[PDB]
Amino acid sequence: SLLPVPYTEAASLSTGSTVTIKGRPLVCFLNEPYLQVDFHTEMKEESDIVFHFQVCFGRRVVMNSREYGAWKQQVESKNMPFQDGQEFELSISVLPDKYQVMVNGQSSYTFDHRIKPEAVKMVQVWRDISLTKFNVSYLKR
Ligand SMILES: CCN1C(=O)C=CC1=O
Ligand SMILES: CCN1C(=O)C=CC1=O
Repeated sequence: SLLPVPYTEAASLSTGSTVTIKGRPLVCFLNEPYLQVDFHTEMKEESDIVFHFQVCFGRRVVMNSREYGAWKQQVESKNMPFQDGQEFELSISVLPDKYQVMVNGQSSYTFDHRIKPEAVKMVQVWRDISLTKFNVSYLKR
């Protein structure tokens, strides 16, 4: 809807930062839509990825990093709090030791830092969703 997808926004993250995304799947879970959020080290899409979050709605969630052009060890979770045909609010918080991902207010996934959050310069949100809101909190030093 409101925001274009793929959506790209230059960003800076540090401990205490929060990335909030509000959106909705474009098709029924039965047709398996995806959602992907990538934290890049450069403004270019072929750059390394500090945190890659991919949701196969109704199936699994996969998380990884791409360092020096190579994907590393994948982490998969079968935890699936997303609701079929519903709007969702995804919140990603930067803790000192890891990212904590909340879905509609409930802790659902965590991912220990492999590269310092300070290396992030861009965030891209894409795949089968409409995006109504995207916000990065620049509250802390
Ligand atoms: C929850 C029922 N539903 C779907 O499965 C896709 C759109 C919708 O409203
Ligand atoms: C290499 C494995 N992988 C992909 O191909 C996309 C995300 C991921 O972890």
